Amino acid sequence: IMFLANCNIEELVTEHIKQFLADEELSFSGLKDLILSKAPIPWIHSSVTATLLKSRDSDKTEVKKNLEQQSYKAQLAEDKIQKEQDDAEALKDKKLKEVLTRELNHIPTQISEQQTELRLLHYKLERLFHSASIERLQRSINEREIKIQSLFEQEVNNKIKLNEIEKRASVRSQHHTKRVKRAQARIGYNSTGEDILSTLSGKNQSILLRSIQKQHHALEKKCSDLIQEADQINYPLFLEELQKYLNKKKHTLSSQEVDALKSVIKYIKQHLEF
Repeated sequence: IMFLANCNIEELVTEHIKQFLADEELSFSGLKDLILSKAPIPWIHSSVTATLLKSRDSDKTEVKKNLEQQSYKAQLAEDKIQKEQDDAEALKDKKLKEVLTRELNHIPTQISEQQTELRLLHYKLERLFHSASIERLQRSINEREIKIQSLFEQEVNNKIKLNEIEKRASVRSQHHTKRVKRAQARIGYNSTGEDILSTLSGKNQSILLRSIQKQHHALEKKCSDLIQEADQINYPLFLEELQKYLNKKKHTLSSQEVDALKSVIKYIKQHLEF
């Protein structure tokens, strides 16, 4: 679970004070100055501070992993969706390209056919000079010409649609390249834990980095506050524990040394200023 959020700061400082006072070789003049200092014991505040930093580091590592894992999976899912849609569009365009091309390869034949029939109609009309006979040849001619116009329009339209297919193909090819690059990054990430960012699109890297930045700043602050707290309570706790140490006799101080330290201690304790 979490360290910083679950830190009892008083219990931590106490544990570190006790560990320090486990030293049975502390000296009179050493202890005397520490009492006189009315300040955090520097050795002890250092050790509490290192513990808090390690704890902060552990928290930061953990939440980063949670957020990275969220971003990793979301991008993977996006990429699988885009792949299926690209694949489906590709199949559709493949079929369209075939029909358009099959029609295109037949249009010159149709035009030739229509033109041949149109030529015979002009020949037949020339030979009429009823009508009736004349008017219905005219209508046949008009139909042939519209048909030929339509074929020429059919041709250029199929060519445009073939071009727009090439454009959509190029886009799918680009989408694929990027997916391959992210998939390559996943090989590296899944083996070292590094380079999460190359598995994400630019927009997703952004979302990931903001969530991490917010969390890291927060934990950094929380750690600074815990250090400041531990600083505030260090000295009074040490004085309490030192008294116990001075009564337990697990130490190398003479009876006179002990009494001399108690004199300094009571001087602090009965102080008119603090």
